Amino acid sequence: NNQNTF
Amino acid sequence: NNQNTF
Amino acid sequence: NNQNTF
Amino acid sequence: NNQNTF
Amino acid sequence: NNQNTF
Amino acid sequence: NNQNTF
Repeated sequence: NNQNTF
Repeated sequence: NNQNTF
Repeated sequence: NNQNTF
Repeated sequence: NNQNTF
Repeated sequence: NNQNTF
Repeated sequence: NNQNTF
């Protein structure tokens, strides 16, 4: 489970 | 920006 | 920016 | 910026 | 479980 | 469980 937000 | 994972 | 993971 | 992980 | 936010 | 925020 990997989450990125700019 | 909203992210959910189970 | 909100991130949740179980 | 809010991050939660179980 | 990996979370990044800018 | 790894969390980074700028």
